[PDB]
Amino acid sequence: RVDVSLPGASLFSGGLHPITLMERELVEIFRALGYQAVEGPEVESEFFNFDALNIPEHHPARDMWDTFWLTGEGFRLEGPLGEEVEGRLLLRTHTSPMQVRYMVAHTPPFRIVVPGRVFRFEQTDATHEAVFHQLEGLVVGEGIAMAHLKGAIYELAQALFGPDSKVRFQPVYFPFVEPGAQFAVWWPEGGKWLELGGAGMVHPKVFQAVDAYRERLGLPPAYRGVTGFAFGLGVERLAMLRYGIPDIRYFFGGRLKFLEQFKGVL
Amino acid sequence: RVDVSLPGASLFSGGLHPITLMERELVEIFRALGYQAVEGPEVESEFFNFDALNIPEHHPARDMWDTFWLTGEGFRLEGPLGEEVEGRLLLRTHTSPMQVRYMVAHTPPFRIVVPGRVFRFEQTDATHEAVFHQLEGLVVGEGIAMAHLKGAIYELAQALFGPDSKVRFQPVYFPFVEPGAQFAVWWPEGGKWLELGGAGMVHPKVFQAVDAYRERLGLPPAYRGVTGFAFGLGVERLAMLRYGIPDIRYFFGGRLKFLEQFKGVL
Ligand SMILES: N[C@@H](Cc1ccc(Cl)cc1)C(=O)O
Ligand SMILES: N[C@@H](Cc1ccc(Cl)cc1)C(=O)O
Repeated sequence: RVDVSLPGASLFSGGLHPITLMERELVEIFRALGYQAVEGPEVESEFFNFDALNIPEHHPARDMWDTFWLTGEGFRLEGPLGEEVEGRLLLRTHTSPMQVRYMVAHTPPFRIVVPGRVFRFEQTDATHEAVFHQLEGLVVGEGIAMAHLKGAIYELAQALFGPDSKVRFQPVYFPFVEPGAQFAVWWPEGGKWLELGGAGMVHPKVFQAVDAYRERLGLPPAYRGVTGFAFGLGVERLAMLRYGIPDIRYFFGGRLKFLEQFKGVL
Repeated sequence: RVDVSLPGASLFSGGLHPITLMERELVEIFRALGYQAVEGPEVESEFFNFDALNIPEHHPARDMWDTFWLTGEGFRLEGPLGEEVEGRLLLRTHTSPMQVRYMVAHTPPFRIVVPGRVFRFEQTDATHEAVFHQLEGLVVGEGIAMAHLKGAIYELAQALFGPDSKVRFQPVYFPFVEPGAQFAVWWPEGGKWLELGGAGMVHPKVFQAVDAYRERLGLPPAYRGVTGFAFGLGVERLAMLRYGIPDIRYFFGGRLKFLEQFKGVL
């Protein structure tokens, strides 16, 4: 005889962070489309974070990213081909620099998605962080057109919001793409357009930067006769909409009563 | 003071079965190519396992599968659209019947991969089982050609054996495909051609079977103007080659000293 309705050994039950779940789902969505996930370093060179992406200093466009500038020596920032690069250190303001690193280290055609923690000097409120996550996308190859960028996002939406979802593209500006664009997806439930991220056809100058850096490293040009599209989307804003989180500050808050709430989710 | 090199609480450490790992890897390989995994029932109707696939009785081709015939009443075998079908019960001799079930329940274009336990009345030796696993593939859609079947397998190989791998196709016979084929992949390490599975362009009569069954269920024809390819490969033979298992009988042997050996693997 035993009271079988009696509690059992208190073995701990784990869980994954909301961002991990969201990032995972996103990565799966694109894996099904032939994209592979790779990461980049959080501490970057001004060259990779800005210059290589067609974003020079004193440029009005560089104001789109409030940079955290770093200092200190003894630190070894390593480049794409493992080599020891230089440049003013800073915390990457977006995952974009990674599409330059990847391109100098591989050859087209290819599909990549790169998730990552990004940093920006900004005031932390209920829907704004200085430390958040993005998910970049980059598909390069001969004959790649903007019709493909639009199809990718269409697929992203369907996968994220169902058959009654739909995408919308509006021209927007980014120094690393041309044509450039911002896209929104239709959220049937909340019944409204969510501005998800920006995108566009990789910029001529970005390809040139890649090949120039390649030469300097002894590699042969690989992006002379190919085109490609890239995109980037904020993760928290989407995780919040999706998991119904009211305050973006929770993610990095570390509160268990909060985190524990996502054990179930997948 | 504590002897920190002293054993800790003996919390149990789990593990996954070799077939699960192999099946998983296979499913991932194809997910990246846009395939989605679905399953079918182990107990089947002669109609789905044979007739629907262009394999009639007393046919010399039906001898390619030694069937386990079942008996007993009260059992409810459910069809594709959840309805209660009939026919002589048997243990499926391959996963193929599932490509008929899926097709009457959905519309093209699409990509599916269906893993599954199959049964065949055969003598169990070191490299032969009566109970094993297959992985079917079926890609239907307007304009689908044999050039695509060949590309899929090419991708399968690369993903399974590296850049120095290569595929080979030879004409072979199957009542449910035409052209029909058998394919082998080059295994650089062991340096030899491994005959992996059969494939081919879905047979006209299979599409007709699907649409006929659809009508009988009130659904409209969906496979009149589309073509498609399918393939099927034995899982154990591949898991063995891959994990270096000497005896196929181990998988269903249930021996822990055996299973425990795969905890690490992924
Ligand atoms: N990473 C950019 C978003 C982006 C725009 C365009 C492209 Cl093509 C890719 C990403 C940002 O931080 O605003
Ligand atoms: N399922 C078949 C193998 C197969 C052959 C051809 C195709 Cl198209 C698909 C699968 C068998 O059990 O032998």
